[PDB]
Amino acid sequence: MSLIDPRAIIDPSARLAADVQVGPWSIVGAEVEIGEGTVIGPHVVLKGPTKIGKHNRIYQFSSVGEDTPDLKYKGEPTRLVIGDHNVIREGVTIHRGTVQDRAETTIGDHNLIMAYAHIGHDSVIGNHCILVNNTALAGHVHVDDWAILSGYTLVHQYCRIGAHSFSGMGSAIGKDVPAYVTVFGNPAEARSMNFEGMRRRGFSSEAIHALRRAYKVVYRQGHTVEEALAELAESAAQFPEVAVFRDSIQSATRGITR
Amino acid sequence: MSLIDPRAIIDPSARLAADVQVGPWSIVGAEVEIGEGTVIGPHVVLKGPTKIGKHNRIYQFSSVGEDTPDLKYKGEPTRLVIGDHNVIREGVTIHRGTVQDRAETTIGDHNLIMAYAHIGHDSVIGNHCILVNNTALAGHVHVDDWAILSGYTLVHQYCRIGAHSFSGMGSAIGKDVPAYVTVFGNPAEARSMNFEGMRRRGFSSEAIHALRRAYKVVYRQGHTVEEALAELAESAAQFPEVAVFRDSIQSATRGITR
Amino acid sequence: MSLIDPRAIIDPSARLAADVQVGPWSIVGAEVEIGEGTVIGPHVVLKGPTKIGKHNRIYQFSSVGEDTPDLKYKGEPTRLVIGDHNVIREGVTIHRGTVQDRAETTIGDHNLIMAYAHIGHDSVIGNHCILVNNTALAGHVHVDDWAILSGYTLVHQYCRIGAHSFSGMGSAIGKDVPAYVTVFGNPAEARSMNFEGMRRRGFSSEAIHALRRAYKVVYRQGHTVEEALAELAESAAQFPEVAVFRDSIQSATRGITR
Ligand SMILES: Nc1nnc(CN(Cc2ccc(=O)[nH]c2)C(=O)CSc2ccccc2Cl)o1
Ligand SMILES: Nc1nnc(CN(Cc2ccc(=O)[nH]c2)C(=O)CSc2ccccc2Cl)o1
Ligand SMILES: Nc1nnc(CN(Cc2ccc(=O)[nH]c2)C(=O)CSc2ccccc2Cl)o1
Ligand SMILES: [Cl-]
Ligand SMILES: [Cl-]
Ligand SMILES: [Cl-]
Ligand SMILES: [Cl-]
Ligand SMILES: [Cl-]
Ligand SMILES: [Cl-]
Ligand SMILES: [Cl-]
Ligand SMILES: [Cl-]
Ligand SMILES: [Cl-]
Ligand SMILES: [Cl-]
Ligand SMILES: [Cl-]
Repeated sequence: MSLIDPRAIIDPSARLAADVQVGPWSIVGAEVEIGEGTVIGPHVVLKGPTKIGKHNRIYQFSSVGEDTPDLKYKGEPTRLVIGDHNVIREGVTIHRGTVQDRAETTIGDHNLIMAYAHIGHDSVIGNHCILVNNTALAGHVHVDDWAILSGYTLVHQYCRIGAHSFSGMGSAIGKDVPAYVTVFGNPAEARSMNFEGMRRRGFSSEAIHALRRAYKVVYRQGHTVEEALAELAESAAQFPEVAVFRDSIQSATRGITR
Repeated sequence: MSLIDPRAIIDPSARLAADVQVGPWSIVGAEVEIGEGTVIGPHVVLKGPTKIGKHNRIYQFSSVGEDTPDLKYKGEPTRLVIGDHNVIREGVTIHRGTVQDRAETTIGDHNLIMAYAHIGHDSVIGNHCILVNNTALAGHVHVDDWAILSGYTLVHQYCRIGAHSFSGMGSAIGKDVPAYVTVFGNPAEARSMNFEGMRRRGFSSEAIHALRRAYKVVYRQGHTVEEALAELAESAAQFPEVAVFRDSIQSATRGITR
Repeated sequence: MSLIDPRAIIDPSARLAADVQVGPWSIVGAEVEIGEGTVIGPHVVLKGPTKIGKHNRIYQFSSVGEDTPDLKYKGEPTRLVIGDHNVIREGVTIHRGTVQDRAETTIGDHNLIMAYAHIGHDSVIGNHCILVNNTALAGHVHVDDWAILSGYTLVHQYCRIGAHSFSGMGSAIGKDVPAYVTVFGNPAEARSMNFEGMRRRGFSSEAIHALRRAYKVVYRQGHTVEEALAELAESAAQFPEVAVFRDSIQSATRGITR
């Protein structure tokens, strides 16, 4: 069942651990590195400089490590990096960084990126994230761990999707989504916290209730942004889980000297 | 002159009626059955167990019969079934069922499914439906006959699109769409009935007027849901066409004992 | 370092200037003409009658010059035309015209059409336009020069996107967008003029201020449409830039005899 299909193209410069597979008609461009036990499906296109970790499954029609088309980037020799145990479904596009930001697009471990999703220049994904069909990260988007972006979720240049956060389908996210928050619609608004994926992480009930309290503070008490960050302080010493939520909201607003 | 391109891959286990064609670089995975007079374009990917009926036209970059990525499904050996005279345009994805629901994703006859559309695990399509570009059925979605989903229509797990119904472009359907109803926007709201595709079916004028009356009852009289189902009763004996509309609304709301 | 890959398929009827390149597994259907210095990536599909100008870059999974699926078109032998210095990113679909309108889909010069974008039957694109990821022109859409459609912008049959206009991401454009106007959301509303791409064109400050005045007139003074066209008259003699804006608004409303 013999590993690297002969109908596939591998650059001499590319370099692949022993038990990597490549389906037919797939291209492994120059400067592409593929870690142990990874599988490249048929009709894939890898371009470098790109570093793909161990035990990844990448499917057909996927164009992983292409240049961003954005005119900003004029071909400077930037990187893409993918961790281990990731799944990249049919037709996904992942673009390498631009020198303008950190010169690298980056994906962690255990992520599920479903069909026709896009991950633009300089975006950065943590672990156990799910990007559903046609989710699109315009560029320099940071997605912290466990986040779930429902189908056709759109995320504007530079937004931070905090951890365990959740976008509903057709969400149009123009600004940061705090840890644990559920957001919906065009343009994205906050609704609740994601109690779902909190029970899934086996959070204590005190921690859940405390996170509801925390939501209520920010949003439904109309404190200012600053006013609420202040309130949470207590809540956040008490519960590392809340801490995260305060910390998300923190480094979204620095504001100016009024 | 030559039917099945030599550059295409056909599993020994696959089985294809005499005058089937397959374009180059297309893969017909194991357990894939293709009925009389069907045409598979170039760069297609079929995976099984999948049964494709007669006189279908499937285009390039289409991944028909892949497993749903949803973690729910752990590889149990489920099915896809496609009827006759269907068209599947460029880049369509169709996923086979999960044992959790009916273990089968199902498509009827005479359907037009346009480019980059998605038909998730366990979805079920009738006949003469049109799914326009990038329409997406999250899973277990039933689309009854003649329905038209305009481009980039999104349909949440388990929703029923009643017959002759119509979604506008970028519709975000979170709940059932009754027979004949036009819905628009994010989130989808009702606007009118689809008089268009009623004239197309050559409905009697009494039947059209009766269907307007019926709409008005449900929606624009603010009867309850139950209250309206009651009203329609008369309307629905009188006109098989209305009957359908009542029947759609019926088995969307069972409610609980208050 | 010999230009047309041997694993690619070229119709004898197709015709390609000397220094054209074609990547592997790409098909150049009959009646396809490709101008000097153009590059066709791997796994592309060209179909004709199609005329592609000079120095274009077309990427993988792109299906350029296929028939529109719309049932309106019954195979009449219509055309696609693409100018020079265009970029067509991964997975783009471009459909040839229908005899019903002008029998031709048309693209000018220096345009950037990003991944998974769609350009339906009879649409018409000027120069230096950017269509971002998954932008979709349903059909007979005219996009005048310098226009920018942010990602997942949807444009209903027959709309005119005036020059330097700008749609935000997930915009759902059901009606004309005047020159220079910024529109956002579902359904698209007007917000501002696109001062951005005005500074980019090096417009005089008088011209910018005059264009703000002009916006204010149409929209924020609630003159009628006709009433405002009247006002602009002066503004529009004075400034060719305004002229454009009046002219966009003009041939969107002919109205009827009341
Ligand atoms: N609101 C809501 N609740 N459950 C869901 C499912 N889901 C998100 C999801 C979560 C986990 C997972 O594995 N897949 C999808 C979606 O994005 C629904 S929309 C969708 C799903 C699959 C394919 C394409 C689309 Cl548009 O949506
Ligand atoms: N408002 C409205 N009424 N009819 C239309 C056309 N249509 C629906 C349609 C009708 C017939 C058919 O054969 N295909 C699509 C659309 O989906 C419009 S949006 C669209 C069309 C083609 C590709 C992609 C998109 Cl976003 O738009
Ligand atoms: N409001 C706003 N202003 N600029 C933007 C960014 N932009 C447009 C853009 C403009 C020029 C260019 O070369 N690339 C992107 C977008 O399409 C944002 S959404 C996006 C971008 C790239 C891929 C996919 C998506 Cl959804 O959004
Ligand atoms: Cl709440
Ligand atoms: Cl409380
Ligand atoms: Cl009505
Ligand atoms: Cl009446
Ligand atoms: Cl009324
Ligand atoms: Cl020029
Ligand atoms: Cl110019
Ligand atoms: Cl440009
Ligand atoms: Cl014209
Ligand atoms: Cl002034
Ligand atoms: Cl004002």
